[PDB]
Amino acid sequence: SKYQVLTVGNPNSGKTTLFNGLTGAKQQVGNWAGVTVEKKTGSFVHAGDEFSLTDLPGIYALDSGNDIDESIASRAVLTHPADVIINVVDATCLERSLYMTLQLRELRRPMIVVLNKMDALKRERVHLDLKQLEAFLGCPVLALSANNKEQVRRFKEKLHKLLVQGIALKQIELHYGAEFESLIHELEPMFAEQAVSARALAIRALENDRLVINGLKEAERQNVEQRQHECQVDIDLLVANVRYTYLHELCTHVRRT
Ligand SMILES: Nc1nc2c(ncn2[C@@H]2O[C@H](COP(=O)(O)OP(=O)(O)O)[C@@H](O)[C@H]2O)c(=O)[nH]1
Repeated sequence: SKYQVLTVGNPNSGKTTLFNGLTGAKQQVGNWAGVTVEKKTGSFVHAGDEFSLTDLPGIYALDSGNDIDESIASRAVLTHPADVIINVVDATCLERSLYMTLQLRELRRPMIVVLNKMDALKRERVHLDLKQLEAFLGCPVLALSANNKEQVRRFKEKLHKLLVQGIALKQIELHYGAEFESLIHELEPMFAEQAVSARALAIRALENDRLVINGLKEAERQNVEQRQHECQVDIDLLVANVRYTYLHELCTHVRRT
């Protein structure tokens, strides 16, 4: 079998180190289609199957129509083939890193969260309840130190097994309030029959994600910008408050000193 993998995370998560650990010398650098941003790909073989990896440039959030990397990441997460998205997270910086994790989880594409730098976490005497973390995120969570070649080889076994099983998702109970949820419900029908959850596309449209908006006909686009004006409060602040509230609750149940 040939499996397609996308790797994504904040800058300084250890993504390059993990990528190198997985692929070694079998890496290439080219360009993302349409632009001049470098595109890194790699591969490895494990137990007879091929794993084709595409790295995404490090970003802290998906595109929200503000102000190139965020646009490339949004494009790939919405439209690039992948049997699984690997979200690399710095375990010592959970509240900030898991912001993009929640945006990725809303898409409902198969994904796993890799908590990196568990060795750095141990030095701080912090313990993470990984079963609780899996419960809050609704996707598999694997923990490691990507600077450890043995843990990366074990990760390959676990990743291969998950890909063969198929990844079981429980979608996140993120509720944005009666008002915003009514706007989501209003837009969802125009985003049906797409490769990604219609709910997630409606939220991204309201967040003004350029990859979503750019594909809309003028009348669709007008309907989106109308529902944006219907929101009594600032959408970017609204969705951040909802996401960071959830993450505060997550960290209270997962993180112990
Ligand atoms: N303590 C620790 N540091 C790590 C680990 N993986 C990466 N790092 C360090 O994190 C920093 C950034 O790693 P890098 O792979 O370049 O991050 P990237 O920007 O996400 O690609 C580097 O100093 C790495 O050596 C790990 O498992 N444990």
